Amino acid sequence: PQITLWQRPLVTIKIGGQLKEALLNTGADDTVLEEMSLPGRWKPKMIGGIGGFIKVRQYDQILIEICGHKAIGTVLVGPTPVNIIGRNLLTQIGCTLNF
Amino acid sequence: PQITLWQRPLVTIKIGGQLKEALLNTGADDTVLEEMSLPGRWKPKMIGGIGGFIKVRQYDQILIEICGHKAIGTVLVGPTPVNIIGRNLLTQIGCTLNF
Ligand SMILES: COc1ccc(S(=O)(=O)N(CC(C)C)C[C@@H](O)[C@H](Cc2ccccc2)NC(=O)O[C@H]2CCO[C@H]3OC[C@H](O)[C@H]32)cc1
Repeated sequence: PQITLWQRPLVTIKIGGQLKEALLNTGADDTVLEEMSLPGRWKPKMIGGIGGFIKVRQYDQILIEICGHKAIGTVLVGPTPVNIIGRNLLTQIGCTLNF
Repeated sequence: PQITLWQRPLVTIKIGGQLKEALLNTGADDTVLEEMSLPGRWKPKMIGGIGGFIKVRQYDQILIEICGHKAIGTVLVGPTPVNIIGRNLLTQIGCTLNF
């Protein structure tokens, strides 16, 4: 679709067998999801935003469905206040900015 | 123009007579610029991000030129790690996410 920005650009995702809502976030290099149950290996990581830093777990080659579009990539899991789909996955679904 | 997301979507802005670079940020409701000198009056405001919160100064009705598109709106100024243009100004320049 084309999505305008008068509202938060929220979309439905499916990951780890679960349905969630997430914000399409061009301001985010990586994808960060709130605490959820994901299977498999992970790695400790620390990531920074506006107010400081958080600790997350890094899952690689995770299948995620974003507004119907499948992508496979790194997903970070941790105490983010909002589920964030970052450019690492946005490029995979062909998402662009336009004005 | 159309902007893809393989790299940070950075653009040139002009605000308060000064030239700066800023990230087009669909994940940001508001616009937040690093500490810079802006003319008139402002109001205290607290904003939350991934790792906590910061104090910013709220400037209303500020003229900003974003990649050659003029907009007038609220700009927050404070200790953000990156200049970020939020949806409040993105809607003004007609910016969309799409295909
Ligand atoms: C009240 O108004 C506002 C409230 C919160 C924000 S917010 O904290 O900045 N923010 C609000 C969201 C949290 C809902 C927008 C989000 O896109 C932010 C802007 C930002 C901030 C600092 C540095 C780079 C980019 N992206 C974000 O925090 O990124 C993290 C997580 C994802 O991967 C990384 O890539 C950049 C950064 O280093 C990492 C902005 C405005």
